[PDB]
Amino acid sequence: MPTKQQLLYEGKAKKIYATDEPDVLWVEYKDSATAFNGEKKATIAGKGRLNNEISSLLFLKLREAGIANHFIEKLSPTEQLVRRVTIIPLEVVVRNVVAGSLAKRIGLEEGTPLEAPLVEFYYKNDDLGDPLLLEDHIFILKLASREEVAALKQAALAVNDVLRLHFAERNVRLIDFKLEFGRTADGAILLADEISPDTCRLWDAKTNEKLDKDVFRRDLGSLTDAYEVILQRLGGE
Amino acid sequence: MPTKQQLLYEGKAKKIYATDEPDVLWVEYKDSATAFNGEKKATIAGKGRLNNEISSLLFLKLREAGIANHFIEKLSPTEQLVRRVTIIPLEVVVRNVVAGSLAKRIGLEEGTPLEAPLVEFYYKNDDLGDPLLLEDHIFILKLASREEVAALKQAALAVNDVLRLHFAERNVRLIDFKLEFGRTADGAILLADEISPDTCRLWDAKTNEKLDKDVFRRDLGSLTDAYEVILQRLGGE
Ligand SMILES: Nc1ncnc2c1ncn2[C@@H]1O[C@H](COP(=O)(O)OP(=O)(O)O)[C@@H](O)[C@H]1O
Ligand SMILES: Nc1ncnc2c1ncn2[C@@H]1O[C@H](COP(=O)(O)OP(=O)(O)O)[C@@H](O)[C@H]1O
Ligand SMILES: [Mg+2]
Ligand SMILES: [Mg+2]
Repeated sequence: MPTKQQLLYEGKAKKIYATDEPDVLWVEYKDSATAFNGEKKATIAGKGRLNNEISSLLFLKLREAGIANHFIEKLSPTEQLVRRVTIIPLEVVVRNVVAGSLAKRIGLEEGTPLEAPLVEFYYKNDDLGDPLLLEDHIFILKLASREEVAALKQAALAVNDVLRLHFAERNVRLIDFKLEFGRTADGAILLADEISPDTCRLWDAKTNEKLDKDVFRRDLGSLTDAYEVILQRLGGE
Repeated sequence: MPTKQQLLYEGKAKKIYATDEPDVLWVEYKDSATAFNGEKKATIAGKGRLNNEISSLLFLKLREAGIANHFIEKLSPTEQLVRRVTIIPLEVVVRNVVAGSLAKRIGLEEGTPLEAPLVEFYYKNDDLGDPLLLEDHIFILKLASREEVAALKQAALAVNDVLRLHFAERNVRLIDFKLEFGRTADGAILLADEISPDTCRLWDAKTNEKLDKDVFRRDLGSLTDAYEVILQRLGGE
């Protein structure tokens, strides 16, 4: 029962519309794919639906698990309603295994194990290439307080506990993932954006087949065929 | 470690080979589909793998739940090892909802509910069209004793309890299914044969989409695409 109103913002993957309710937003997932800081792009038919549906499922699982988030309800195969927040410009990354950009940064082979989950912070500024930030840099930038950063790390690790187990029970290894959080008018914080194969590195527990955006980044095959596997492992739409 | 030996029997869906172990059989699932008492047939690439993998998963779930069965271990994407039994010539059917042949028999629309699961016995004799049998007919034929029939009913309902729930947790409605049981040398009975979309009627809980052999019977689309959904809902191979 909102209704989609004027467009407020259009990013690389989704369109953000305002609704008749001031603190409710209408999110539309596009059938667009991007990689390598936007250097690689393409239209992927059906991608928006897959990510909207998967994101819906994962946020609902988080809600059931007691993890605060902005997801309100799914609206269509490609759209969903969420709580409006003012995003803290940080990409909060959790890595359970060494892979992707981290593997490249330290020169280690993907799959290298970690003693415990690693939390990394990246500046959400595409013009700057979303550079890695030391926590001290966050305070220099005044992006968040020391207590907020500590809370974000705790929140991200809580998300990891829930999702890592959820995926493992479904024969999927949650290698790493990226989260975004936002502030409410009263200063409260809620997990926001998206949680999908675009934002999570997922390997099949048996074959180690890649079922995430790496499929597009490295041209490993059909991106939607891979994402469909995840959707069904999660129980379907 | 048994090794595949001579072919003992080839049915309409699988090939049964003997192994170096007298009480162990080697089952190979074929890429063939049949319907309407063998009146409709076709080769379906990949079907054998899907049924072998799904059957493996379901028998393993049954084993975990404490339900005795002949499944030993999966051998390849299309083959599996099982305990040899002498099959009781009965197709034990459990129906949770009215559909398929039952809907046709009583002239009711598919989907009509039942107060409790219904157990039906069919004579496993394709030359006779696998006719429905009253329990009294079973005794006339001397196929099984009254105590065995009672035990088979209990066993089938126990399988329904476990599988109905397992599928429901994965957004799949187990509409009905057919089982086969066999006797060991000492008179013990084990659930045998197969448990797959070929032998189970499965509807998606949300869309009621048919994800079983009805897809082939009624030409509703790709049979393997439908079966793949079930495989992934169950956690993948
Ligand atoms: N609940 C929310 N309230 C306000 N902004 C949000 C919320 N969740 C996500 N966003 C923002 O909406 C955008 C999502 O689109 P994309 O993810 O397509 O944008 P980018 O392309 O990330 O800017 C991001 O800028 C993200 O920070
Ligand atoms: N564990 C088992 N031991 C011996 N026979 C079995 C066992 N499980 C199934 N069978 C039989 O093997 C055959 C399976 O192939 P299909 O299912 O292709 O045969 P039909 O085509 O049903 O005879 C059936 O006749 C079935 O009754
Ligand atoms: Mg984004
Ligand atoms: Mg058979």
